[PDB]
Amino acid sequence: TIPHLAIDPFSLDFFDDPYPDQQTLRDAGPVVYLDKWNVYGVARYAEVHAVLNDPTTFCSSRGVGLSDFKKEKPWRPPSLILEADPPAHTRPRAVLSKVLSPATMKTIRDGFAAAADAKVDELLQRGCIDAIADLAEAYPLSVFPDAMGLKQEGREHLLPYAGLVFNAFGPPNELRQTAIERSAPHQAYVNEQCQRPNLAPGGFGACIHAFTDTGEITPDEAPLLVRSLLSAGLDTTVNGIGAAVYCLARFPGELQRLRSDPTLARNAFEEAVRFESPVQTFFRTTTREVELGGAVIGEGEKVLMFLGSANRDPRRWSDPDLYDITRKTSGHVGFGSGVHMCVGQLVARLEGEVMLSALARKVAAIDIDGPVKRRFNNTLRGLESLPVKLTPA
Ligand code: HEM
Ligand SMILES: COc1ccc(C(=O)O)cc1
Ligand SMILES: [Cl-]
Repeated sequence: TIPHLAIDPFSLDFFDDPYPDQQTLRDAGPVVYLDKWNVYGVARYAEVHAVLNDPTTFCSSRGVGLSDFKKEKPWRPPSLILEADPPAHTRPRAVLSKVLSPATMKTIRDGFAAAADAKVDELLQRGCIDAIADLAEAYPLSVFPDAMGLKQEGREHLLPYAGLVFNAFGPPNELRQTAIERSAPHQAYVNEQCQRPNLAPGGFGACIHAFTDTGEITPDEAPLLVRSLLSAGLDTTVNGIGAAVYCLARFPGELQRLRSDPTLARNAFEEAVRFESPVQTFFRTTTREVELGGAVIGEGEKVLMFLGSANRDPRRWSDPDLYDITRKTSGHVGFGSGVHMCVGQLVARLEGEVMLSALARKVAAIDIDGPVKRRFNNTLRGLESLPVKLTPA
C-alpha cells in the first residue's frame, strides 16, 4: 500500500530539477514513504493543506525539520513561535502579529516604495546587472535591516545566518553538517543584535522589546522573538523577489501585462511565491494515530509536507506550471496556512509589490544574459546569480 520512493528531496540533483520528482511524489499516492530518510511524505495540495490546518494532530513543537525534538536535542534553542503549538504559541504569535500588522506596514510603505524606485532607476543606469546580488538581495538588505533597527556593522552575517537556519531543517546531509560546523560567528552576531540596547528606537526589534514593559513577554523571550525575525525575515523575501524577477524574465508576455496594468504588482508577486515556492518544505509530527490519505499513521511520526509541490499540484491548479499574474492565488501554501501561516507575510508582500510596481513603471524588458547559477539549500529554493539586461521604458 504506502508506496516507497528512492527520491532524495534534499539532494543536489533534486534541487537542480525538482519538477519530474515532484510529479512522481504526487502521483505515487497521497502519502509516500521516503526510503532515503525513513519518513512519510505528502506532496498533493489536499493532504498538505489538511495537515497545516490541523495543528492539534500535526504539531510543530517536536520540530518542523526532520529532527524530532522529543528524541534529539534541537540544534539551537527552539523558536518560541515556529516550534511551538497552541496554546504556548498563541501569545508570542499575537505579539509578532502586532509588530508586523497592516497598521505598521502603512507607516513604512512610502520609504520602502521610494527605496525600490531609486534602486530600479540606479540599475537602469548600469543596464547589465545581477538580478540576485543587485536586486533580490540588495533591495531587502537596503530596507529590512533598517526597518528592524539593526546597526550597520555585521550585516554580512544576515544571509549566511538564514542559510544556516534553513539548512538546519533538513536531514543530516552535507549541506546541514557544513552549515552547523560553521555556525558560531553567525549565531554570535545575531545573539548580540537581538539584545535591547542594540535595536534602534521605532524599528521592529525595539517594538518587540517594548512588550517586556507591560509584561506581555519576558526579558528572556524578547531576544528570541527578535531572533525569529532575523532567521526568517530576509532570505525568504530575497528568494521571493528573486523568483518574481526570474518569472518576469522567463515569461516576457506576463511582464508586458504587468507594464500594461501595474496594479497587478501585488498579485504578480503572490503568483511568483506560488510558482517557485521559496520555502519548499516543512515537517510536522503526529500527536495521535490519524488517518492521512487513507492510511492510518501512528502517533509520533514525522510527515514531510512538500509546499512547492502542493502549489504546483494539477488536482488543484489549472496549468500549474505557467506563471500567470492574474491567477486566483488565494489558497496557495507558499506562506503556509492556518495558525502558523507566515506572520511576516505583510512585510514580504510590501517589498514584493513595491519592487514589482517600480519594475512595471520603469522597465520595458528583462532579458537573461549570462549563466544562471542555482543556490542549494535544504529548505529554500532560489538562485545565486541571475545576470540580466534591463531595458528602460
Ligand atoms: C516570500 C517570503 C516568505 C515566505 C515564502 C515565507 C514562508 C513561510 C512559511 C511557509 C511559513 C509557515 C511555517 C510553518 O507552517 O511551520 C512561515 C512562517 C513564519 N514566517 Fe514567513 N515567509 C516569508 C517572509 C517572511 C518575513 C518577511 C518574515 C518577518 C519579517 C517572516 C517571519 C516568519 C515567522 C516568524 C514565521 C513563524 C510563524 C508561526 O509559526 O506562527 N516570514 N513563513
Ligand atoms: C519560515 O521560516 C522560518 C524560519 C525560522 C523561524 C523562527 O526562527 O521563528 C520562523 C520561520
Ligand atoms: Cl541561533
